[PDB]
Amino acid sequence: PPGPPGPPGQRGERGFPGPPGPPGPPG
Amino acid sequence: PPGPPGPPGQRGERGFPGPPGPPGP
Amino acid sequence: PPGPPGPPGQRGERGFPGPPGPPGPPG
Repeated sequence: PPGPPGPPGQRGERGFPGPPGPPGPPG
Repeated sequence: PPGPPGPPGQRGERGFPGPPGPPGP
Repeated sequence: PPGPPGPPGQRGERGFPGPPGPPGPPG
């Protein structure tokens, strides 16, 4: 018979960091 | 015969927050 | 006997990009 199904793939790499935050409050 | 390929891996974890924004005008 | 185990799954896709950072410092 056909062999067992292969093991599940590894979890992908972590996503990239997000964009810079909103500009600070005007003094 | 060999088994079929395993399922694709889960999507990676979401990235970390970005850096603090630029200083006030 | 049953065949050899299947190939491993492909590694997952990269995660989604992160959220925006905190708001900037004041003036």
